[PDB]
Amino acid sequence: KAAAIGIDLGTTYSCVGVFQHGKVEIIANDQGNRTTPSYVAFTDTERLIGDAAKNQVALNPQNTVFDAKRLIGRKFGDPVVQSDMKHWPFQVINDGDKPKVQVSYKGETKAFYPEEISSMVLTKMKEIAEAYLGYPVTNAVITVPAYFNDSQRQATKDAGVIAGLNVLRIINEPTAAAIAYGLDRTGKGERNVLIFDLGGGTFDVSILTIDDGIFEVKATAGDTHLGGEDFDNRLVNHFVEEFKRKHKKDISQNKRAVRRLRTACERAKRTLSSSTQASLEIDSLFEGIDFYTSITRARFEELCSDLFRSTLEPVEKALRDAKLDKAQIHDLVLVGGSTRIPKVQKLLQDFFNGRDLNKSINPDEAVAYGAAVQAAILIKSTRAAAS
Ligand SMILES: OC[C@H]1C[C@@H](Nc2ncnc3cccc(OCc4ccccc4)c23)[C@H](O)[C@@H]1O
Ligand SMILES: [Cl-]
Repeated sequence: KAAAIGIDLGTTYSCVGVFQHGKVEIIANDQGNRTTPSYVAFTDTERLIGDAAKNQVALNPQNTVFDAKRLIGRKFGDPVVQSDMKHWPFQVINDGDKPKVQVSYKGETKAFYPEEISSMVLTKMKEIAEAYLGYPVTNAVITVPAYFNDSQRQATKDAGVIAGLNVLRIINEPTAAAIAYGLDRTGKGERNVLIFDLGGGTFDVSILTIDDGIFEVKATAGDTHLGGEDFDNRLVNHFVEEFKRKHKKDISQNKRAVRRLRTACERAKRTLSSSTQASLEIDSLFEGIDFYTSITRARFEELCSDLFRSTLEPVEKALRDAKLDKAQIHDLVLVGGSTRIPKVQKLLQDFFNGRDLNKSINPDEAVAYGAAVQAAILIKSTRAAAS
């Protein structure tokens, strides 16, 4: 039979779902993870995609590519492109005003278009889904941010085609989230939805009006450089400082020690979303000194207090652009793992005067969930048109 997948092709991570037997299934990668890093590493012997690629990033920063979504469908002259480049460890070259990522692969200089890199992350998703199902899967719905332009949408589709997928539809990330919560099935009238998407490196606020199951993007706001990784950095600086206080040694200049500490802060942070305390357990952090310490939710919330506050401004702007009051938003949808942070949920909840938030579906997987729902609907429709 004709099966179809839903793929959330995220900036930092990608997720893949399939609607089957009246239920959505989010497919774990061979490593068992329900999301896969949007990383592509070129080494001296092989092309690594997903976790394997991310794991060796410290070791091979120059030829490990991430953030291709920042560059997809963009011109090389784009201001965003020019700014973003200064912060990447891999080379970006200009070809016909089209950005290309130049790396070292099997001892040779090779350049790739952003859609080529994305096509590789989509192949990993196409494969992950085929490993689960037991047969090849090509029909797919791929999601993109609502603000994405036509050039950006075509490049994402181009990546899907290169990856060997028949792209059923390119649908907006916030639309997919609403679909996941079946907000396009509440019947007649207008339904105002606000999507609060906080990722690892981007923040997106989207307001949609769903009238008779039809979706309209009323406003889009956010920070392209704000997310989970900033909270991580706040923890890193707190702990670099703590180390100095405890041992009178500055570990900041040691690339390995700060990377190992960053890794530990990202894990401690996650633990904090579900518990009051989190303990770091780093063996021989710097100069053979183990770093076994603890942090509290309260202290973490303090180290990030201003950052959490900033999320609300984008929300206020979206309300103005959409010409709506706080009371006019029917549903609040959380997307992105960072929305698991209780302070963030509390801040959003307080802003909307105690309104319950849609958070039952995993925030990390809501988009892939909605995309898998749409893929099934479209595949059925395309097939039903045939016979
Ligand atoms: O690129 C994805 C974002 C989301 C962050 N995840 C989380 N942040 C805060 N609390 C969490 C609590 C439980 C689970 C989380 O995320 C798990 C995860 C890890 C990696 C990718 C997707 C989801 C959390 C993650 O650390 C990263 O900053
Ligand atoms: Cl699975």
